[PDB]
Amino acid sequence: TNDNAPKFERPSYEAELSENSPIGHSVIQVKANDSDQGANAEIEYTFHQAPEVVRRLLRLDRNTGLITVQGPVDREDLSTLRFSVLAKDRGTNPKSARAQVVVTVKDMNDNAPTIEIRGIGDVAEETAVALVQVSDRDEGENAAVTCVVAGDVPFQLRQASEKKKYFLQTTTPLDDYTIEIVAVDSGNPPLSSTNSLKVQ
Ligand SMILES: [Ca+2]
Ligand SMILES: [Ca+2]
Ligand SMILES: [Ca+2]
Ligand SMILES: [Ca+2]
Repeated sequence: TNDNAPKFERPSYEAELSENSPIGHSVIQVKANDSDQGANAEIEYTFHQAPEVVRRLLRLDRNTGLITVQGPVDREDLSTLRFSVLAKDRGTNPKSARAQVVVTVKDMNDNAPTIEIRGIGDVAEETAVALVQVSDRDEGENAAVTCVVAGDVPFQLRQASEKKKYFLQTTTPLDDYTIEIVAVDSGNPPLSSTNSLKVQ
């Protein structure tokens, strides 16, 4: 008869996993142990109680305790996957044991900075003429954006001090102009977008 509980090799498991990992990719391996012999020591791993998301993104091998990728991890959609692995042997009285598991989703530079523009209408030098707002959905460096007017044109950007906002203003006056704004991450590889604009 079934004398022992299964026992995880660790009460709790931490893990890092970069978003957009390929399907099939190994995430982590869990192991439990039964001092017993026979079926009374034959462990199945299962997480039927795990959140829909976890079950949607991850596959847990019933026999080995290998968690591998089966869906699209988006750090931008969900940044941490926390759940619990159940291990029970095959006694007819099947003694169980439970280990909790945390996967922190690592950021990838998968998001090009976005730049939204609205106008304000001799004209004075240093005069604000548009509102430019810039935002990158990524994290840290991958969202450290650099924004500049492409060309040689008598306009430049100036920050509304410390979603980043900027005044597109005047560098000298006169008395009509197309103006291209350029945005670039400080992540590797960096991504980039532009937005044209006709002064009004
Ligand atoms: Ca047992
Ligand atoms: Ca993403
Ligand atoms: Ca990202
Ligand atoms: Ca980015």
